[PDB]
Amino acid sequence: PQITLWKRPLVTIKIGGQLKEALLDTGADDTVLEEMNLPGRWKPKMIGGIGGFIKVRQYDQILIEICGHKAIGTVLVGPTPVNIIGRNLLTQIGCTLNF
Amino acid sequence: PQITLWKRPLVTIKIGGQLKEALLDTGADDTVLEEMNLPGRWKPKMIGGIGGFIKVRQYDQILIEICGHKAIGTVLVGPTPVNIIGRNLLTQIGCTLNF
Ligand SMILES: CC[C@H](C)CN(C[C@@H](O)[C@H](Cc1ccccc1)NC(=O)O[C@H]1CO[C@H]2OCC[C@H]21)S(=O)(=O)c1ccc(N)cc1
Repeated sequence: PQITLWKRPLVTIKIGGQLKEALLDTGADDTVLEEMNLPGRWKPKMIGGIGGFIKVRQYDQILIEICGHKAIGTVLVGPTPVNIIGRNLLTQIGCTLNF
Repeated sequence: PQITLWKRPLVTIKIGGQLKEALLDTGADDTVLEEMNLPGRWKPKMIGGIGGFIKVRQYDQILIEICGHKAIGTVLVGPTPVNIIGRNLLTQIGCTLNF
């Protein structure tokens, strides 16, 4: 679809068999989701945003469907203010900016 | 044009007579620029993201040119690590997400 930006570009995602709402965030290199349980191994990492750095759990090769489009990639889980879909997954679903 | 998301969507902007590089960020509600000495009145504001909040100065009806596309609206100024074009101005240049 074509998404205009007069509202937050929020979409429904499916991860770990659970539905959630997430923000399509072209300013995020990485995808960061709010606290949740995901199966499989994980490793501790740090990520920085506008206000500083947070501790997150890095999950690799995670299946995640974004607005009907499938992706498999890295998902960081931690105390982010909102679920954000970053470029590592936006590229997989063929997402571009157009003006 | 069309911008893919393999790399950060950085473009040249013109503000206050200065050329800068800024991120086209669908995840940012409002434009926030690195510290600069704009004239005029302003109002304090705090904006939150990953890591917490930063204090910024809100200027209204600031003219910005983004890739030859003119816009005018709110520009926040503060200690952001990156210049960020937010939705408040991305709408004014006709920018959409497409996949
Ligand atoms: C609450 C939604 C989202 C987190 C808001 N952010 C925009 C977002 O695009 C930032 C914009 C941003 C980019 C780079 C440094 C700091 C902020 N990106 C970001 O935090 O991404 C992180 C996850 O991937 C990594 O790549 C970038 C940092 C990591 S923000 O910077 O904090 C922001 C909040 C309010 C306004 N008006 C303008 C910007």
